[PDB]
Amino acid sequence: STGSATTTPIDSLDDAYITPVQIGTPAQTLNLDFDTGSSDLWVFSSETTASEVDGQTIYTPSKSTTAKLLSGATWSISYGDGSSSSGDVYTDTVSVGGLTVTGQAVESAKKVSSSFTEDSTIDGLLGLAFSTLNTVSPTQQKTFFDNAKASLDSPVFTADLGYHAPGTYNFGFIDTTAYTGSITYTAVSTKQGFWEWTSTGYAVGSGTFKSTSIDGIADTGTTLLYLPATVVSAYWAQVSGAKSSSSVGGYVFPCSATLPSFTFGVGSARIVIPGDYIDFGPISTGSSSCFGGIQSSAGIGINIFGDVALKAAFVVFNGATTPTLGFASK
Repeated sequence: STGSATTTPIDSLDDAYITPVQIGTPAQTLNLDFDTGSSDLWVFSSETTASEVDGQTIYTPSKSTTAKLLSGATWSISYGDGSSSSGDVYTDTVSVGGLTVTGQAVESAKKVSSSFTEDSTIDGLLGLAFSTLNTVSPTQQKTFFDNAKASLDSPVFTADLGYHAPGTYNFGFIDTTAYTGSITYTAVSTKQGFWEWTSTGYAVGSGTFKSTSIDGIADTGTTLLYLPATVVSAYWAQVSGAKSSSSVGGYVFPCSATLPSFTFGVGSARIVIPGDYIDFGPISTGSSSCFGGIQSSAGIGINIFGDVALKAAFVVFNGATTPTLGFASK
């Protein structure tokens, strides 16, 4: 089998991407944030504290003839950005772009933190990291990809995120028309439960390539590119007036600037992030200080190849017996 679904930016800055997901019988369609940095499929629901729902579409398990309470199971998760959610668990039928899994764990939120409530466009998350990170207790549950894998034509999914435009998540096949040149594959460590790999270096604009190993995660659920402070300083030094602001929480730059590109290495291959991808707009409405899309990972404890990086590439998440990652230009 295969599946194919369009993923759409939630706003004009590409702050995140939503993909429609069918849950239950009859189908209840929710728009979920596909997150290769976590491993829980959770949704706003009929059980969510009423004051914590503000415009989201909810899953109502009592209206699904295929929903079954997973007795005794609870979940609770906290994300790198400080947000969190928790609740109980059902199993139900879940389909993405024509690909169907029966008996998928659907984690129903009883509580969500403020940033989720405040974002009316995201109805929940669909985790695509390794199932070892799944938070369900006392019986850990599998991700949608893990449940689907054996049935897929090839044990892979691909992320093709757009810049200020829709893109595609495919399951079970590689669309050879969606990229240019060849796909360069690189090793993955699953020891922390992430799609963790090592970039071979970087360049700033038309500058010379610096060969250096940068360990990090391919994370569709993180907006920006978080890299070591040395790398980030070298980038922003090429933008007149750019500076790190403690009060804002990162590098800012004059909105009047033209940003240079940023290149990252994948083996001997190179992915170029155009400068415009690195502009995240005014820090507050009407400001002429703009927020940068490349930020320091210092104090996160890990480098993160988030959407800013991933959207410049066609990315293969290869779930073969030994997982690997593939990157192509597009």
